[PDB]
Amino acid sequence: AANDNNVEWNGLFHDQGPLFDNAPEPTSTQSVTLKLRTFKGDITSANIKYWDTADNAFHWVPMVWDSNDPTGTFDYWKGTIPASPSIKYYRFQINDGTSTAWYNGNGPSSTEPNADDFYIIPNFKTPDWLKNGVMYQIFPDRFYNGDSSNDVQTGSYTYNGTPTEKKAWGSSVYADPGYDNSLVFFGGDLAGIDQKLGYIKKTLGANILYLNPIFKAPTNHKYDTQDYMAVDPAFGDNSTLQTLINDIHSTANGPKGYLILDGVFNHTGDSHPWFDKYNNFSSQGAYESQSSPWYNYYTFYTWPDSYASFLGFNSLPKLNYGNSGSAVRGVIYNNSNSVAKTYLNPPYSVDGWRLDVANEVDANGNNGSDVTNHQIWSEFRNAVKGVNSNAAIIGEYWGNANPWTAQGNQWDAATNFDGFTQPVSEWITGKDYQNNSASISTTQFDSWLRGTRANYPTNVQQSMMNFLSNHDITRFATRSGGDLWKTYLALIFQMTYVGTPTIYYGDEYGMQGGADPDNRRSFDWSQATPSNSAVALTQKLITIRNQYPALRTGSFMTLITDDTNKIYSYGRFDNVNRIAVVLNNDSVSHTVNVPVWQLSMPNGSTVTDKITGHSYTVQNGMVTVAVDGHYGAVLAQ
Ligand SMILES: [Ca+2]
Ligand SMILES: [Ca+2]
Ligand SMILES: [Ca+2]
Repeated sequence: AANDNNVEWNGLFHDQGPLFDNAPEPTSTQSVTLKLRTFKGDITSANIKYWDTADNAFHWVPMVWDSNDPTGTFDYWKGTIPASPSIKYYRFQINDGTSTAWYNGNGPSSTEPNADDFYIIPNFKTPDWLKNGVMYQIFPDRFYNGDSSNDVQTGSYTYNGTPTEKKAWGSSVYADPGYDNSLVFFGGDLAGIDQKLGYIKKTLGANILYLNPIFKAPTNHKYDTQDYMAVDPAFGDNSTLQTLINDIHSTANGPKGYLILDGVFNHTGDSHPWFDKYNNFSSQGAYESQSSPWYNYYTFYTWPDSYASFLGFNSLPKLNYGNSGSAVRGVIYNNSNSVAKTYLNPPYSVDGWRLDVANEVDANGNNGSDVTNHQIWSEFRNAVKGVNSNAAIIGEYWGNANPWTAQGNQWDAATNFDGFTQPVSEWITGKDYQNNSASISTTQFDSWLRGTRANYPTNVQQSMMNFLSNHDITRFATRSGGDLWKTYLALIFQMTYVGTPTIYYGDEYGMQGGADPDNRRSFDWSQATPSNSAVALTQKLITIRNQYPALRTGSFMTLITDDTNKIYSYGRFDNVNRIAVVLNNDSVSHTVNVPVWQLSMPNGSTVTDKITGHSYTVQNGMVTVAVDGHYGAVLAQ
């Protein structure tokens, strides 16, 4: 490069990883020093342009040359945004004589962008264990039956007229005639999770457990809460939960573990005593009496039979959050004995909440995504973080969750349907996550990923819950048509991408399943061994991620987007390590010249492919690696 009236886009880089930003989670008193990479000698001037929410105006910080990289290929220019409490957004203007380029969260642009600026959110922290962890999601009825004495039997009880049905382990999940899919039980429980912690924490190596709902409720899914303050008897009692938590937290059985519970706060079940539609309690619920102590916890259009409910399901009456200081806000999060605080305080001390349909939570029967919804989650954050600043808050939302994350006042992160599950599904399987036809190329995949990362502050990106499948979509292995190699590829991407890798129980061995309820099959402990190739790969990949901070909190740089050969390569890198991931999404093998010079891997240095164990030497800026179809290499130094 030279001063030639031309900014060379391929040399440009910035993100908020360690090489480029000295304070990615600054306080009010920490200034933010930013570095912008260019090719050596490429430019004449560069400027940081930042919007300051303190004065609703743009501010200009000229950059200065700072240094070269060790290979002598690049310059770094630097400038500092001053310390203050205010949220700020920034982009770069980059000039080489008569050539100008702009650069922000969406990368380079010839014209000045008006969206996707980088974020500075003073005093906003997401928990570092969440950024650095690997999560395992368990739907508790279907994982392991550690105690047969608590099992729901066929006809143990009835709910809204229908008796319960028990199934043998391994059998089909669908309800036989006279029964209901929501009242089918296999007997999985908290004792079972506890007894299989070795598998989770050592055989795989995941350090975060996320459970679907575990509180008293009549269904197998337990989103229709009857008692938030009791573990459902089928799963155990509150002492069983305490034991499970102690064993998760223990460092004597593997790494220190964390537990995230499913917080179902938009609605209760119709059998909750506050509502009590079937008269299961001597108290008078809102359905039973307009003088009920809890009458104003719900919203009636025509009392008693027409009320606000989740997706119009009469079994899920919607909670009325009212105004600040309301009794409902009290019982859910403000009170010390609230649902949220009870489990965060001793003697439970759980590590976070996954917020079910969190966008819907509101007052007056409204459907959220509004001022009141956001106010509620701001209060919720204060409540949660006041008890435990390292308790995680992850909201369920299927789109761009910017409105609940990018002011640093609400969630730490969200369920990454839009930025992970969907684009991974369409790239690898040619299906959307509901198993309908929707395919994207590699260039499209890369673009989709970048634009969705740019929706979020960096700490939030790093804390996103990144799952291949979950309890509300079709299984990845069904979308893949049973091709185990498509799972291998998906796992390698998952374990080296930005955000918390989250394994939906059984995805690590290739479990199949269509729509709900078929995405909740029981777990096979024989198929759950290193003899299954996907399980062995998962263990290896978790070990790799845990070895390299660059994979969890490093920069992300696209290296190759090859639509001909279906090769995607990207780098993860920080001050210590440089890692080039090379993915082959074709059905045939390809030999790839990986441009590791882009990560400043020096000529003559070596990398190891952590997938196979083979070593390679860097020559003329390149590493040449052969990659099987639907597979990948993780070239680390
Ligand atoms: Ca130039
Ligand atoms: Ca059981
Ligand atoms: Ca009653």
